[PDB]
Amino acid sequence: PPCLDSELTEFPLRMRDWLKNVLVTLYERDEDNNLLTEKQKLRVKKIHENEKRLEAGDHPVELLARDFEKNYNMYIFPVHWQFGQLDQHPIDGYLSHTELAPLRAPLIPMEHCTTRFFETCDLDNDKYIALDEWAGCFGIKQKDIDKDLVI
Ligand SMILES: [Ca+2]
Ligand SMILES: [Ca+2]
Ligand SMILES: [Ca+2]
Repeated sequence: PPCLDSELTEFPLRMRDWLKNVLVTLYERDEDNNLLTEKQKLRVKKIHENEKRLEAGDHPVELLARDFEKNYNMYIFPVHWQFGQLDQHPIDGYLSHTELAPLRAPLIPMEHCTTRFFETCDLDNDKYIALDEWAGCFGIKQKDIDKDLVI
């Protein structure tokens, strides 16, 4: 199904919240780093223990927007971690259309908007998504982009 502009506007808010929450479940499911490496796990623990963390639930988009404003800091790692997970074939700091396939799966919220959203983040039109085009699209500030959280 086609992706309305009205839907496209919510996509990043929905996607960002989803990443934050999926990363939290991995932290809980992990047994002896079978799911997260020690470094990644330690970063997620801080998010999981945060008293102000917005729990998963059905939240109107304006509440999601407010939490990103107030708790911007807990979204930095989730956004980077996801890029690192997809950049694999080959690992080069860019995401091709093929590497984006997992985000086009039925269980992704608004997955019919994925391709249209990414065309939007591709500022230089090379059909690949660089880390900075990725982070920027998800609202991460320029000063917070850090290739080291992608490892
Ligand atoms: Ca790549
Ligand atoms: Ca879906
Ligand atoms: Ca590009």
